[PDB]
Amino acid sequence: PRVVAFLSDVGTHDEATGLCKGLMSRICPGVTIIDITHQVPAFDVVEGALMLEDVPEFFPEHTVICAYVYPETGSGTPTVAVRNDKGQLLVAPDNGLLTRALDASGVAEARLVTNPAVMNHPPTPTWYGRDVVAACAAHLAAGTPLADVGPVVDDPVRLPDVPFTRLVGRVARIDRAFGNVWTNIPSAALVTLDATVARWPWCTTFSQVATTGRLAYANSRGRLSFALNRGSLVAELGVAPAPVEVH
Amino acid sequence: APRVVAFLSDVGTHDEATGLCKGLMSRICPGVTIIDITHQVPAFDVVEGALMLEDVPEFFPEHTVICAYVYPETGSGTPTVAVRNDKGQLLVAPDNGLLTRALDASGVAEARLVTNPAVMNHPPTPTWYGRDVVAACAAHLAAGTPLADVGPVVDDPVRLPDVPFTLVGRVARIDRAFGNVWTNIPSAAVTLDATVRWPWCTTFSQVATTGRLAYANSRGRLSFALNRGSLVAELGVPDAEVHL
Amino acid sequence: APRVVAFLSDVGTHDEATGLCKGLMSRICPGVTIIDITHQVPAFDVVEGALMLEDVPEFFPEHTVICAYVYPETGSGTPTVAVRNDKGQLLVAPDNGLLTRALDASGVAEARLVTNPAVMNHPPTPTWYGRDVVAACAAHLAAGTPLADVGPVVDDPVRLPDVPFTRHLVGRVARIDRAFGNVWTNIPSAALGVTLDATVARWPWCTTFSQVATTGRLAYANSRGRLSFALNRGSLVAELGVAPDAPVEVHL
Amino acid sequence: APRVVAFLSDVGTHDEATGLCKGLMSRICPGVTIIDITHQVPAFDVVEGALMLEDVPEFFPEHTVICAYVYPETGSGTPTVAVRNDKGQLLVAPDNGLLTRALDASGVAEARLVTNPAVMNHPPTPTWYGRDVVAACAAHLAAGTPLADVGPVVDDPVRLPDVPFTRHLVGRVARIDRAFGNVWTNIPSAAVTLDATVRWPWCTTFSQVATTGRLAYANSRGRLSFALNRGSLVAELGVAPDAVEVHL
Amino acid sequence: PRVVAFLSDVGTHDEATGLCKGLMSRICPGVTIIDITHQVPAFDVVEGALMLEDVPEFFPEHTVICAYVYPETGSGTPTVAVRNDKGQLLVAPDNGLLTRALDASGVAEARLVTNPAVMNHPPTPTWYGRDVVAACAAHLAAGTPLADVGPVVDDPVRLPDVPFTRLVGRVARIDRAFGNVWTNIPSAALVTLDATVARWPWCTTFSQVATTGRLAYANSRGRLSFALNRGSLVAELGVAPDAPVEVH
Amino acid sequence: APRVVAFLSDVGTHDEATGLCKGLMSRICPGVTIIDITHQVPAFDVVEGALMLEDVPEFFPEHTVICAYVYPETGSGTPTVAVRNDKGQLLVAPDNGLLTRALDASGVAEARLVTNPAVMNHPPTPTWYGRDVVAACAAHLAAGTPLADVGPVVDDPVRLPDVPFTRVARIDRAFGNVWTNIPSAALVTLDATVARWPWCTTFSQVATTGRLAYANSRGRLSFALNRGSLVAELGVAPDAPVEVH
Ligand SMILES: Nc1ccnc2c1ncn2[C@@H]1O[C@H](CO)[C@@H](O)[C@H]1O
Ligand SMILES: Nc1ccnc2c1ncn2[C@@H]1O[C@H](CO)[C@@H](O)[C@H]1O
Ligand SMILES: Nc1ccnc2c1ncn2[C@@H]1O[C@H](CO)[C@@H](O)[C@H]1O
Ligand SMILES: Nc1ccnc2c1ncn2[C@@H]1O[C@H](CO)[C@@H](O)[C@H]1O
Ligand SMILES: Nc1ccnc2c1ncn2[C@@H]1O[C@H](CO)[C@@H](O)[C@H]1O
Ligand SMILES: Nc1ccnc2c1ncn2[C@@H]1O[C@H](CO)[C@@H](O)[C@H]1O
Repeated sequence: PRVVAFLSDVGTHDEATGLCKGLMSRICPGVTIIDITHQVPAFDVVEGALMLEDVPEFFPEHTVICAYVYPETGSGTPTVAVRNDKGQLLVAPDNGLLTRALDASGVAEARLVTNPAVMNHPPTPTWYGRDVVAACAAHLAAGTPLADVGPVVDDPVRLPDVPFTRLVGRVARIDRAFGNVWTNIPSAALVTLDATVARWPWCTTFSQVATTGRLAYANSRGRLSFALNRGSLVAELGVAPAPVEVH
Repeated sequence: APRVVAFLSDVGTHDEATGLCKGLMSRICPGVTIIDITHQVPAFDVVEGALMLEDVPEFFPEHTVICAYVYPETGSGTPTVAVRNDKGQLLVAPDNGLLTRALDASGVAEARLVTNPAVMNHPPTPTWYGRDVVAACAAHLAAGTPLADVGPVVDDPVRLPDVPFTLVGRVARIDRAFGNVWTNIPSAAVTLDATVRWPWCTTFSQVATTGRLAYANSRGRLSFALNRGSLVAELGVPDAEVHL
Repeated sequence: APRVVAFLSDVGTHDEATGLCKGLMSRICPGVTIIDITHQVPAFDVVEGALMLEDVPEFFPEHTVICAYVYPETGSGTPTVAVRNDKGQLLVAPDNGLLTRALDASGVAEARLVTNPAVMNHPPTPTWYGRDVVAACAAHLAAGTPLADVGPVVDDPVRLPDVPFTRHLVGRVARIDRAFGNVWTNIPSAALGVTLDATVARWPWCTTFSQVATTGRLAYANSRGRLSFALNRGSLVAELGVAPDAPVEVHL
Repeated sequence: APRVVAFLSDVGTHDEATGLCKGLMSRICPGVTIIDITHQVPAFDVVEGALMLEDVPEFFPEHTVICAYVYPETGSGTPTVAVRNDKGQLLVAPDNGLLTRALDASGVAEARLVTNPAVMNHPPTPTWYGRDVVAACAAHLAAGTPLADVGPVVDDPVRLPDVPFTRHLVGRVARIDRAFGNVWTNIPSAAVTLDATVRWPWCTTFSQVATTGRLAYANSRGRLSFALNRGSLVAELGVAPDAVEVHL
Repeated sequence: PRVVAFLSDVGTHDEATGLCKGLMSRICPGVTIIDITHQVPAFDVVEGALMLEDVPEFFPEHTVICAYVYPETGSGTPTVAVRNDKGQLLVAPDNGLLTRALDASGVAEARLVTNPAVMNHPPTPTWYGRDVVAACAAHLAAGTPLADVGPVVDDPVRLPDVPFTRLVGRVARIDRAFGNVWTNIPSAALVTLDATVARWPWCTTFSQVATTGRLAYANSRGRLSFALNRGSLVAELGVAPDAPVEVH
Repeated sequence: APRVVAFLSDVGTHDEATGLCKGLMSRICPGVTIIDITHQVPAFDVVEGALMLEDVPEFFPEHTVICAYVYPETGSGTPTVAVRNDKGQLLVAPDNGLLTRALDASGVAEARLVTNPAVMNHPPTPTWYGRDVVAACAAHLAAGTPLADVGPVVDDPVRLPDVPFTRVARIDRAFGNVWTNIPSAALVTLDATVARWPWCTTFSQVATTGRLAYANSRGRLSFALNRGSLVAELGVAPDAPVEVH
C-alpha cells in the first residue's frame, strides 16, 4: 500500500483527524499515515497550498497526498484526484489547494471523484474531507485504479499568483516556530542586501551573525529570507504574511 | 496480526510523555500501529474525552484496541477496565466512565478489571497508571493476550450521567478549529427559531459569508454556525432552546 | 527488520517541515515506523530537549534510532553525532549536547561524527541540517547502514553542564508539567525521608494526587523519582507563578 | 393635596400582600388614591414590568407617584431608587432597571437612592422590601416628603439593555396581548400590504378584515402588530414573546 | 365628581386598564373608579350586557357607568352616552352592550359621542375604549353636560333576547367562582322541581341540603338556579352557558 | 371622616358581583375608600381567608372597617358578627371563624351579632348575605353608625381550631415559596424534611435555583428556591408535614 501523507485545517485538539485515520486504516489495512500538518488556519486554502509545495519531492513515489481545506464541503465543489509526473497520487477538494504541489510535480492525469465506491457511503455534507477526500485517498492507497474514481477533467482548479517584480516581492510565509520571514523573491534573482521589510548581511546560515543580529539568506526552498540569529524577526518587526523590496 | 491501537489522553504533545507511552507499547507489541485520536483533552476532563471517544468504535477496524486515559484518580482505588464491545474491538481506560459514550455506541460484550501484573509495566508508577497500566494493557491485548487473563469480570463499567434534551438542550461541544456550536438535540427531533431565525442548511456554503446557519452535524445533532466564521467568537458561547 | 525511529525537534507541527522530514525518512527506509516524541521543544532550547530525551532510551526497544535535532548551529562548524548506547539503540543529533541526559541514562558504547555524504541528503541545506543530515542519517541507520560508515570516531559527544542539588537541600524547578501545572525539581526523593517543609509551606507527602482534597497542595516523587509539587486537579504553576530553573529549598 | 399612587408589582392579587401594601400606604398617606396598573407581572420578570411601565408616565397626572416593584434582589445590596422625571412625576422602584422604558419616555430630572429610615417601614423585612421600602417611600413622597430627604444623589438609575430592530427589517415579538392574542413587535410602523415572517393586509383596525382574518397594523403605541380579527393570533401561530422579519 | 364604574374585556394582566384609569384621573381629578370587572371574555358583548344589568341599581345616582367591549373599535360603530331614569350616566360602544342595564333603568336621553373635546385628542382606532369611552366617562364625571357630547339618537342599539317559553329556557350564566348554574326562567313563573339540566329540592339557600347535594333556588336576581352545596354543579354536569333547561 | 373599608371574599373578580358590593357600599357611605385585600380566596375556604386576614389589622389604619365574607352558610342560622378590636378597627364577617387569626392578632374589645335591619340591605337575599348583611353593615359602620346599634352583644366570635407545631401552612402562589407554622424563633443550616437548607436573610444569598431556608415577613420558617418555585419542584401542597431536625 502507498504511504498516505495527510494535511488539513481540522486540527489535533479532538478526535476528527483520528477518525479520518481510522477510516483510512479500515479501507486500507496496514496503511502508513504521515501527518504533514493539521494546523492549517481554518478556511485557508492558500496557506495549505504553500505548505504542500515540497511534499511531492520529499515523499516516495508510492504515495497518496491526502489534503483537505474545504469550506466548500457539501456543495457543488467536487473533490479531485491527480497523478503527477513523479507517479504520486494526490486527493484534495478542487478549490486549488493542490496548486503549488502540482506546479512542482506536474499533472499527468486528473479526474473528479464521483464514484460512490471510493467514498464513505453516507457522505456527510459538512465533512467531505473525511467521507470523500480521505476515503478516496485510502482506496487509491489500497490500489484502486484512478480511472475508477470518476471523469477526466482537463486541469485542476488553480490558485492565482502575484509574483515578484524586477526587485519587488512579498512576505509569503513566516516561520511560526522561529519568527523567520520568507519572501517570494528567489535568491537567484541576484556581500550585503539593501532591503525594506536596512542593510542585511547575506549569510550561509543563522550563526554567521551575532546573537539577535539581523541576516539575509536563501531558505531551504531557495527564496530570499530574513531572520534574527536566535530570535524572532516577526516579533521584532511585527511583520505579517507584507511589502518586501530588494534595492 | 497485531491490533491497531487508537490513543487518547489529556497528557498532551508538548513533551516526551505520550512518546514514552508509544515506545512502551512498541516494546510490548513490536510492529504495532498507533493512531492518535487526540492528546489535547483538557486536563482532568473525563466528560470531554467520553464525548470525543463516541465515534471512535465506528470508524476504526474491528481489530483495534482503543487506549484512552484521563486519570485524575491514578494510583488510587480507581482501577483500570478493559472491555470487548459488540464490534469485537477492545477498549482500555480507567474505570471512571471515560468509555461511556463509546460503550453506548458499540455495546459491552465483556468487561474485566485490569489486575494481572503480567499485563502491566512491572513498577507501575502511581502518578502515571495511564502509561503503566492502561497503555501496557492496551499493548498486551494488541499483541494477542486473552482479555480473560487481564483480571476479574465486572458487571458494568462505571458510567457517566447524562442530562438529555427535553425543546431544551445545551451546547455539548464547540468545534475549536472553526467556532461551530454543537447541541445534544438530535436533528430528527425551512428555518429554525432558536435561542443560543436560523436558516436550516445542508452545509456551510448555502448562506452568505459570515451568515448564520443551522444544520445537522456529522453525528446527526443540531448545530449552529457562521459560514467562514466562528459562531463561538461572535456569541461568546459548552454546557450553555429551539422554539416551535 | 528496520529500526523504529523516535523523533524529536523544535521545528513544530504547524506546517509541513516535520512531515517532509518523515517523508525523507520513509524514502530512505521504506516501511519505517516513526514515533514522534515531541516537536514542541521551545525554539533553540537544547537543555529542554535533553531533559525530554532522558527516558526515551528506557521506554523504546533496542532496535531503535532516536532522531533528535535542536540545531541553532545548523550549517556551521557544529557537526552531527551518531551514537550506539549500552542498550544497543542508535542515536542521531547535533553534537551540541542535546543527547546529554539520554546518554547518561544509557551510556556511550560508540560515537562517530556524521561526515559521509552517502548517509546525508545530497544537497544538505545549511539552514536545515536537522532534515538533511540528522534525519537522513537516522533513516540510513534504521535501514541497516553500519554506524562505522557514518564517519570518524570521536571520544565523547559534547555534554551539557549540570548544576546538581546541594545539601544545606537546595535545588531548582527543572521542568513544569505544561498540561497540568505540576512542578518538578532536580532533588531525588531518595535524598529525603509524613510531610515536607519546603520553599517553592507544609506539603503533605503523597503517593498520588488524589490523597489530598481538590485544589490541595501535595508533594510526591514523580515518574522519574524526583521530588515534585502539585495541586490536586489544579495548576501549581498557575497558583504560584513558578517557572523552570526557580530555586527550591527542602528544609531539614 | 396628595399625589395619586400608581401601583405595579409581580406579587399578585390572589392573597393579602398587595392589600397590605395599600393599607401601609394609606397609613402613611391618609386619603391617598391608589390605582393598580397591574400586579400580574410574571414572577422575577423585570423586563416585562419595564415594558408595562413605559406609557404610565404619559397617561397619569403630573401629581403622581409611580410605585413599581419587581424585586428578586430584595434584601440584598440592590437598593431602591426614587426619581423625578421631566413631567414632574415621582417614581419609586428597585434600582434593577425596572423603570427603564418609563424613564426613557419621561426623562430623569433627578434620582436618589432610598436610604433614609424615615421614609421606610421601620422593620424592613429583607424578603419584602417592595412593601417596606418601595411602597412606604412612594407613600411618603405622595404625602409631600421632599425627594432630597430620601437619600443620596445617583447619576443614572440602572438601565436595562435593548436589542433594537435592524434594517436588513428584522425585529422581535416584544409582547403578546394576553387578553386577545394580538402580537406586538419592536419595529415602529413609521419604519397596502406587508410581506412578513411571524401577506398581511395593512389595516386601520381589526374589523377591516373578515372574521378570523389576518391583519397588520400600528398598535396604540405606534409599533407594528399582527392580529386575527376576533381571534387569537398567538393561539393560531403558537408564537411567544421575543420570537419578526418584514420583507421589503 | 361622579363615581365611575368600570367594565371591559381588556383584563388586569398588564397596564392597559391602569392607563385608562390614569387618563380618567387626568380628566377628572379626585375621581373614584370602582372596577365592576375587566375579565369579560374577549369580544363578548352579550356577557358584558348580562354583567351590567344590576349595576344601575347598586350604584349611586351620581355615577358614570363606563363599559367597553369593542371589537368594532375604530370603525363606523360610534360610542353612545345615556342618561337613565335613575339619573346615572352610561358610556359604551353603541353595539348593544348597555342593553340589559338600560332595560332595568330606562333611557331618558341618549346621544352619540362625536365632540372631540370629550375625547382623547389622538383617538387610537384600536383603543377607542380608552380614547372615547373612558375619556367621555371622565368628562361627564367632571360635570360636562351630556348635550355637549354629540347628537341625539332615538334608541341605543339593542341586543336580541330569546326569552323562556311556557316551561323551557336556557342556562344564561354560570357562577365561575362556585359552579352554580343560572337560567333565564324567573322563579315567579313557578316543594321540589322536576327539571332537565332529576328531582331538585327547592331551597332558600345552599345549606338546606347535604354537602355535595343538588338544590334549586331563586338567585339574587330572582331567576331559577341550580347548585351543589359546597360543590360545582358545572363541574359535575359539564354544563356550559346557553344550554337548554326545561322545568316540568 | 369615613373609615377605609378593606375587602376580602371568595366571590372573585371574574364578573360584576364584587363590583356590585362596592357600589352598594358607596351608596351607603358616599366617598368611602375600598381597598381590596383579595377576592381570590378559594371557594368555601374559611381557613384560607382567616390566614389571609391575620396581618390586615396591623397594616391598616385604626379608622378602618375590615369587610370579609367567605359564607357557605349564607341565608342560614349562621349570623354575621361585627367586632371592635384593641386597635380600634372594626371588622365584619360571618360568625364562622373567618376572623380568627385577625382577632388573635388584634384582640376582641367588643363583638355583636348583626341583627338590626337598618344596617342591612332591606331585601337580604339568602344566597348573598355577604353583600346584603356583611358589606352593608361594613358600609354603615364606615359611615359612623355606632356598633351598639348593630345587634346583641355576644361573648366571643366563633373561633377556628389550630393544630400548632410540636417540639406547610400556605404556599406563595405567585412564587412557589413554602411557609410553615413553625416560628423561626423556635430555633448556619437546617436539617429538615419538606435535605440541608442554608439559612438565609433573603433569596439572593444562594445560587439561582438553589434551595434556602429563612424567616418570612411574618416570622415563620419558610423554604424557597432562588428565582424558582419550590412547590413546583417538590409538588408540596398546603397542610403537608414538616419537621426540623
Ligand atoms: N463554519 C465553517 C464554515 C465553512 N467551512 C467550515 C466550517 N467549519 C468547518 N468547515 C470546513 O469543513 C471541512 C470539512 O470537510 C473542513 O475542511 C473545514 O474547512
Ligand atoms: N495535579 C494532578 C492532579 C490530578 N491528576 C493529575 C495531575 N497531574 C496529572 N494528573 C493525571 O495523571 C494521569 C496519569 O495517568 C493523567 O491522566 C492526568 O489526568
Ligand atoms: N532564526 C534561527 C536562528 C537560529 N536557529 C534557527 C533559526 N531558525 C531555525 N533555526 C534552527 O534551524 C534548525 C534546522 O536544522 C532547527 O533545529 C532550528 O533550531
Ligand atoms: N423565591 C423568590 C426568589 C426571588 N425573589 C422572590 C422570591 N419570592 C418572592 N420574591 C420577590 O420578593 C419581592 C418582594 O419585595 C417580590 O417583588 C418578588 O419578586
Ligand atoms: N384582535 C382583536 C379583534 C377585534 N377586537 C379586538 C382585538 N383586540 C382587541 N380588540 C378590541 O379592542 C377594544 C379596544 O377599544 C377592546 O374592547 C377589544 O375588544
Ligand atoms: N354552591 C354554593 C354552596 C355553598 N356556598 C356557596 C355556593 N355558592 C356560593 N356560595 C357562598 O355564598 C356566599 C354569598 O354570601 C359566598 O361567600 C359563597 O361562599
